[PDB]
Order: sequence, then C-alpha cells, then structure tokens
Amino acid sequence: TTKQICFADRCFNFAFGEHVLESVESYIPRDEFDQYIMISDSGVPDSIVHYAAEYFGKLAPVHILRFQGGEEYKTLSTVTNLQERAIALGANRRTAIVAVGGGLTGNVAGVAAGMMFRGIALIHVPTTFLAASDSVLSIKQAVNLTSGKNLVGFYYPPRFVFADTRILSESPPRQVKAGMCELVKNMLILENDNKEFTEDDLNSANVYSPKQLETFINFCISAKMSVLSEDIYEKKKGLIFEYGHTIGHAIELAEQGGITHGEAIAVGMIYAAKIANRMNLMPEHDVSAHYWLLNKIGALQDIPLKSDPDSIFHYLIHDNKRGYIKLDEDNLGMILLSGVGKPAMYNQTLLTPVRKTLIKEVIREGL
Amino acid sequence: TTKQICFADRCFNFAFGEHVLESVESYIPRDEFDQYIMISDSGVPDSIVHYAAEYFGKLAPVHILRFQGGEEYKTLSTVTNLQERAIALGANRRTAIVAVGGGLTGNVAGVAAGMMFRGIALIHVPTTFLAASDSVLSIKQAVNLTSGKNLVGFYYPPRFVFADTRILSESPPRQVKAGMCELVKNMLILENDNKEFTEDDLNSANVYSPKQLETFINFCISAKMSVLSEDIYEKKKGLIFEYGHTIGHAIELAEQGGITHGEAIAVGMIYAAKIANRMNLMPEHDVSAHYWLLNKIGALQDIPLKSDPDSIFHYLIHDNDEDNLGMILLSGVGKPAMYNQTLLTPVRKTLIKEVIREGL
Ligand SMILES: NC(=O)c1ccc[n+]([C@@H]2O[C@H](COP(=O)([O-])OP(=O)(O)OC[C@H]3O[C@@H](n4cnc5c(N)ncnc54)[C@@H](O)[C@@H]3O)[C@@H](O)[C@H]2O)c1
Ligand SMILES: NC(=O)c1ccc[n+]([C@@H]2O[C@H](COP(=O)([O-])OP(=O)(O)OC[C@H]3O[C@@H](n4cnc5c(N)ncnc54)[C@H](O)[C@@H]3O)[C@@H](O)[C@H]2O)c1
Ligand SMILES: O=P(O)(O)OC[C@H]1C[C@@H](O)[C@H](O)[C@@H](O)[C@@H]1O
Ligand SMILES: C=C1C[C@@H](O)[C@H](O)[C@@H](O)[C@@H]1O
Ligand SMILES: O=S([O-])[O-]
Ligand SMILES: O=S([O-])[O-]
Ligand SMILES: [Co+2]
Ligand SMILES: [Co+2]
Repeated sequence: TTKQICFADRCFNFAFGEHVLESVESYIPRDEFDQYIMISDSGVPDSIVHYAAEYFGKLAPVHILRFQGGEEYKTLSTVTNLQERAIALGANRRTAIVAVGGGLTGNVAGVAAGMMFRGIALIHVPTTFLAASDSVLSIKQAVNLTSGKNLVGFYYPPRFVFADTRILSESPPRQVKAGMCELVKNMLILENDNKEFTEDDLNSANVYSPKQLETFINFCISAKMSVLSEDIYEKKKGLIFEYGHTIGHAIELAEQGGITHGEAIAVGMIYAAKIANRMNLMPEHDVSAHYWLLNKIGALQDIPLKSDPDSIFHYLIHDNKRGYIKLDEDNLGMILLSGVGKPAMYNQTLLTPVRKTLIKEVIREGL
Repeated sequence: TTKQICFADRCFNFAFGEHVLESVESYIPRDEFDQYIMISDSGVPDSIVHYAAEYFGKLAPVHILRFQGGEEYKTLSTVTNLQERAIALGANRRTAIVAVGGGLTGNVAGVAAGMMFRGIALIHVPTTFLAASDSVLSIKQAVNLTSGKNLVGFYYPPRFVFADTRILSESPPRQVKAGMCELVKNMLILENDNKEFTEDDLNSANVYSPKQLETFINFCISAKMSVLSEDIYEKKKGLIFEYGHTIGHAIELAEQGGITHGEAIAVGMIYAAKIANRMNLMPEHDVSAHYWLLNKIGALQDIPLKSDPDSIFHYLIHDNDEDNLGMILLSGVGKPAMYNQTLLTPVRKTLIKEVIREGL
C-alpha cells in the first residue's frame, strides 16, 4: 500500500507492506539520488540495517552510519558528528539520508538532513510501530539540550517513507503496545468510520500480523493527516495529538525510562478523561470508554509505576517541550474531550484551563 | 527610514538611519517579548554591544552572550553553547534573540534562533555594511563544518532589522568596501535606470556619511528584494546574487583570510566577465565596464593574489558532467545569460583554469 501524504504542499509517498524495501526500485526514480547515507542508532537490530542497505544498494551506493542510541546522545553534537562523517563519505546535494530506526533515529537523521547544505532528501525506514504510525506522521524534528528534551529543532518533511510490516510484526510487543496506545488515542479524539478494523481486532498481547499493522497504519495516516495536512506545525487543531500528553509526559520523565511513551500517554488520557468528567465536560460512559479501549490493548495492565506524586508534579511545572502548559498560578492548560470523538474547545483553542487541584488529585490517586 | 521586507508571506520592518536603536520603542511593542538574549561574537566593539543592550533594556531584561569570533569557531557547537546558556537564563518561547554584529554573528544567532523551541524571534542589529546591505537581505542561515564553509543551516526569517547608519559610517573602510563590492555586483546584474546615486558617488577610500550609506542600503533593499520576495530560497532568479561567487568562494579560500569576501567576489566577477567573453556572450566593452566600476570602489587595491592559479583552481573543484562547471554569467551589464531555462551556464573547467592563470 502506498499513500500520498501532504503537509500543505510538501508531499511524500508512504509505502507500507511486506518486503516494501525489496520493491524500493519501483518507488524511487533510478537516478533520483547518487548516494544513500543510512543512519541508524546503535540499538536498532543489525539485521534490519543490513537488510535495508542491500535494497537501497540496488539504486546507488550505500554507506551505513551508526550512532550511540538513547536520549542522552540525542543531541546536536551527535547530529554534527553524523554530518561530518557523511561529508567525509562524499555526501552532496544529490545524496539522500535514510533513517533506519524508531523515532530517536528519525529525529536525529531529520535534523541532520534538514541542515546539510540547508536541506537534503530524508527517507524514513521506521522500524518501530510508534515511529511508523505516529512519529513519521509529523514533520517536527528535534534533539535534546542538557536542560531539556526536544528543545532544539525545526520542521522538515521527508521525500519518502517505507514501513516494512513484516519487520514491525516481529518487533517487541511492549513497543507495538506503545504505538497501539497512540492509535487508541486517535480512536478517542477523532470521529472515524474510515477505519477497516474494529475493536475486535485489538489484542492484549500486542502481537499482530503484517496485514493488521498495515491496516492500523492506514487508519493512523487518515486520522492524523485529516488534521496535520492543514496544521503542519501542530499548533492549532493538531494539539489534539497531545491528548494524554500533558500529564503523560511528566509521568514519563518521573519514571525515568521505566515506562514507554505510549504507556505514560495511556495513563495521561485516563487522567484527562477523569478530569473532563470532574469538570462536567464529559459523561461517565465516555470515561468508561477510555478504560474499555485501553484494556483491549492491555495498556494499563503492566505498567511499573514507581514514582511518587511530587516528582510527577515537579516534572509537570518545570516542563518546556510544549508552550502554554502553566497558564497562571492556579491552572494548567490541557487537551480535554467532551466525549469520545469530541474535543473540548475553550476560547477558540484546544487548551482548557484546568485547576491544579484536580490535576494533583488524579495524579495522587492513580489507577 | 523603515522598509517592509517580505519573503513571500513572512514580513519584517527594516529600520535604518542614525541612532535607530534610540527609537526601538516605536517598532516593537512592550508586550511583544519578555526578554532579549543579545548575541555578539567577541570581535564586535563592546561599545556597540553595550549601546544596543541599553536600548533593548527599555523594553525587557537583556542578557548579553558573547562567543569567540572567527570562522574557526562558527560551528554548531558554538550554537549549542549559546542555546544552553540562553536556557540557563530562562529563555523561552517569548524571548527574542538579538544578533549584534556582522554576518558571522548574524548566522550564528540565526541558526540558534531558528532551532530554539523550533523557532523563536530573531532580531538583527547589523553592525557591518556587508551585513546591513547584503546578508540581512537573505533568510539563509548557516554555520561551518570541519570540511567546509556554511555547509549546515536552513532558511529562517527575522522579526525586525535595525541598522544604525552612524555605526556603519564609522566601521573600518576595508569592511565597507566588502559590502560595496556586493553593491557593485547588484549594479552589474540588474537593470536600474532610476538609482538615487551615480557612479560619481562611489569612492575608493570607502568613507561615506550616514546618509550616503542609507542611500546604498535602500538601493540594496530594492535590488535584492525585487527578486528574493518571490524567490525566497534563492534557487531560481535569486541565483543572480551569486555572480562572481563561483570563482570568488575559491579565491576567498585560497587567500586564507587575506582578502575579504567582497574583494574575492570582485575578482570572481572580473573572471566571470572574461569567461562570458571567451564564450561569445559578452562584448569586450562590458568586460571593461566590470573593471571600471570595481575600480570606482577601490575593489582591486588591497588585493594580494598571493595565490597561484593552481591553488585557486583546486579549491574550486573541491567546492560543493566532468568537463564543465556551472557559472552565473552575463551577456552584458544588467543582462543575465540564461541557459536552457536556468541562470547556470556550463563552462569548461579548462577555460576557467586558463582565465584564472591569466590574472587581472
Ligand atoms: N551564509 C551566508 O549566506 C552568509 C552571507 C553573508 C555573510 N555571511 C557571513 O559573515 C561573514 C562576513 O560578514 P561581515 O563582513 O559582516 O564580517 P564579520 O561578521 O565576519 O566581521 C568581521 C570582523 O568585524 C568585527 N566587527 C563587527 N562589527 C564591527 C564594527 N562595527 N566595527 C569594527 N569591527 C566590527 C568582528 O565581528 C570581526 O572580527 C562570513 O563568515 C560570512 O559567511 C554568511
Ligand atoms: N517527529 C515527531 O513528531 C516524533 C513523534 C513521536 C516520537 N518522536 C521521538 O521518538 C523517540 C521515541 O521513538 P520510538 O518509540 O520509535 O523508540 P526509539 O527510537 O527510542 O527506539 C527504542 C529502542 O528500539 C530499538 N529499535 C528500533 N527498531 C527496533 C526493532 N525493530 N526491534 C528491536 N529494537 C528496535 C532502538 O534502537 C531502541 O534502543 C523519542 O526521541 C521521541 O521524542 C518524534
Ligand atoms: O551561504 P551561501 O549559499 O554561500 O550564500 C551566500 C550569498 C547569498 C546572497 O543573497 C548574497 O547576495 C551573496 O553575496 C552571499 O554571498
Ligand atoms: C509529540 C508528538 C507529535 C504528534 O504528532 C503525536 O501524535 C504524538 O504522539 C507525539 O508525542
Ligand atoms: O494530557 S492532555 O489531555 O492535555
Ligand atoms: O561566479 S559566478 O559568476 O558563477
Ligand atoms: Co505521543
Ligand atoms: Co557574497
């Protein structure tokens, strides 16, 4: 399957299916690019990297560039070293950067590619379900400073995306689960019949076929791009993709790598639902709909939540990776819903002011 | 004097005149920014930096960040250090970065600003005539890699530009000359029968009044923006502003700091003219016209072609088919030579080499 993705007038083909890469030659013009610089963080399996390199190798010479994985090395310094090594390989304006990995590699490679010669071709090969169904459906690129996550970056589209659903289907279930959390976020925030699966197709093991993941990817493409095609910077209606993220991101920091992003977000959406209900915005049945879908993917079942309430609050009021978290002394802005499919508006924005009372309460009581 | 500059849909006011910073409260609202991080490389006279801090302070807290100047330190690593320090000072989405310096400070602060929170306000206070009349009239931002110049960057527009013509009138004459070379380049590449100055107004000592510099800046705004307003990435008709730069960049490298960028460009334009002549595009008179105008500004005076042709040609072939290199050429003054729907004309490497050998 091939979908045409467009962020305003910046379009790319997102091909996804089994052995898409062995069909790369059908998607990229024979002499589009004179060289492939393949970029992959050190945690990506070598078998995926070497496999991708052999197929890109049918079009033009490929070089493989690894770098040290982990959020500690997701920095402009890692980017510079990759750009230097690329130039030392003879990279030029006709080179494409092929990012082979999850979202960490996507971001690092996207910052590299968006700056080299003021911007060269970026091709995504997402190897995690979260990268394939969420993070490559965003043109934000960012890396970390010592004082914060994703503090430096910009907006930069790819030229191509290839998601191999056989690779995704063999990925770790805890990682599939993480991207399934964001998929269930998409189900709760936006009205849909434009999905070719039901809640019956969700399972709590997070083990899916290549074809089921293909169908999930298609739904995420439709869902996200229905909003981001027009809101490319994710500053308006695109705030909706931050449902569950306000508290979720703080919990994610507090747990210091103990929980996945998707798990933190799943918990963050449960909190948002309870808050919207405690504010009279959302009926109880809609809150129960959050628990019902999240349990279907086994989201809340695991979840080694080890941090204290005060540490979660600390991370929340000291956070800068989104603008306008703390409105005034008493209130944080949150993306809340009046119901499944129904974002709550406040003053022509998706940020509803929420009293710190309710936030501390839901955090302390947990699940 | 204020001109609205528009890169497509991204506009800013460019204010320029004497003691222009004294009137800052007339351009930027009070509410607008919570804070000003004023960045300047170590080579910028401290008096200018403190002077600018003083007037921005009338609006909001200003913190000054200095960084080691020079092309060797114009890197992403300097940018990161500047960003981290700005974060340590409480920089946020409502902070403006104020770049006080020449094109080097502009580019370093430009990249810094373009990346923080994925883009905060950039404010230029250009203190060299080159920056005021050329580099601030481009949304190109870039820094260096080990392997070469300006290899990493992006396009990012500023929110305001303030050029104090008094400061510029007192900058070193060799620095003024460098920006006058790009002005001459504008004269040579665009047709304009309605300039507010003539060739008689150009001098070789490169000493001008504040008002004369304001007139040159205005000329440069009209000239570049007549093309760049539409061609924002400088990839189409905006390639014209690279006239003299193909051999220029390489001369500038070969000389190792010994000549300015305008001087290198000046020489690169003469070689481009000779080239277009040997290729039957340019009459001999237009070639002399290049020499004539550049000698008006003393462009060829402090020039040491301390270099052999071979050093120049090597940097040229290492600069990012096999017998040709593309050049912007002209058929005559004000007359860009088109080739196959583009401003890039293939030129034989062996021809380039022989013109360089022959010299001025
Ligand atoms: N990347 C681009 O598209 C682009 C375009 C134009 C310029 N630039 C960069 O700018 C540099 C050249 O620009 P420039 O001529 O403005 O010089 P510059 O910024 O390199 O300045 C040269 C020297 O002037 C000092 N200086 C600044 N203001 C002064 C003043 N008022 N009086 C005395 N000294 C002063 C220093 O900062 C410095 O030691 C190059 O590195 C060039 O790449 C880049
Ligand atoms: N661009 C955006 O809008 C955007 C969106 C969401 C997330 N992100 C970024 O993505 C990162 C998280 O992304 P992620 O969840 O994809 O994980 P990740 O990139 O952090 O990868 C997680 C781990 O899985 C490895 N890995 C990758 N593919 C694998 C596979 N098939 N099998 C086994 N291991 C594999 C990695 O090397 C790694 O150690 C963060 O840096 C985040 O901010 C960016
Ligand atoms: O950083 P680059 O791509 O080398 O571009 C710089 C040029 C950009 C252009 O707008 C200006 O007219 C030129 O003098 C200037 O040298
Ligand atoms: C920050 C983002 C960008 C947005 O596009 C995604 O849905 C989110 O899940 C992701 O965390
Ligand atoms: O976490 S959210 O729903 O603002
Ligand atoms: O130097 S230019 O004329 O390509
Ligand atoms: Co998320
Ligand atoms: Co120039």
